[PDB]
Amino acid sequence: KVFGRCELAAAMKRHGLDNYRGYSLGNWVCAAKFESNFNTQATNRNTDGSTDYGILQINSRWWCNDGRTPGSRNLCNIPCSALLSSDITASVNCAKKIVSDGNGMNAWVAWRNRCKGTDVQAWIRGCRL
Ligand SMILES: [Cl-]
Ligand SMILES: [Cl-]
Ligand SMILES: [Cl-]
Ligand code: NA
Repeated sequence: KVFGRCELAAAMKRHGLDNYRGYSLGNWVCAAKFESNFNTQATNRNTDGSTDYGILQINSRWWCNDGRTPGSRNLCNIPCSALLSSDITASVNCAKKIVSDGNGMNAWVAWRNRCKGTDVQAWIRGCRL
């Protein structure tokens, strides 16, 4: 599923990401835009053989099991395929664990390089929330 901007904002808000660990909703929408272009089915292979999955591009090296990343962990205790569902519950719940692990949203390279320090509120502007 390819989400609309305000559509995703609403879903993220309902699932409790607004101001989660101090990150306003605009940050999460901005991250999703540049990580996946709002596409739940997005995948990208990394150099070390790991793969990033879903609307927030969560990495199989640490966070989920795809059965082809030897020596990796599964800290969200889920199959990576679950991160590709039209239902973003699994991605959000796993994202909550990631952002809590000490490094905040710097875990998402696209957020650091394209969202951090910008007017992120613009990403939920006009949305009925
Ligand atoms: Cl915001
Ligand atoms: Cl594996
Ligand atoms: Cl933080
Ligand atoms: Na893994």
